[PDB]
Amino acid sequence: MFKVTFKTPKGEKTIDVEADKYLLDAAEEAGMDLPYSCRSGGCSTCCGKLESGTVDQSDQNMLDEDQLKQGFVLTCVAYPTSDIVILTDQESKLPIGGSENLYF
Ligand code: FES
Repeated sequence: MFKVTFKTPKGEKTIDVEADKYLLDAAEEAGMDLPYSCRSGGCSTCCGKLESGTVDQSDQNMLDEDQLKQGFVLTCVAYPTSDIVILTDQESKLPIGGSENLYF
């Protein structure tokens, strides 16, 4: 199965994840209470960030192309597609942005 290293605030561990199991679910089953809210791809609570490897997160409904290229992942709807190293609890890192903060 793929091996996924989850790097959390409280430590790291590496676990098996099947191709048809979402990251969040695997992590929870291995004792890691990762953040989540909606569990359906429509918020940023579960965001993680890929150090290495790939996911299938086609049901994600938050992230733009930039953000995807930066390795952001909605862990509640992400299947592994390779061995992975992922940082959890990364929502701070996602810029708020908006139409009133245009950075000049
Ligand atoms: S918990 Fe809302 S997108 Fe994952």
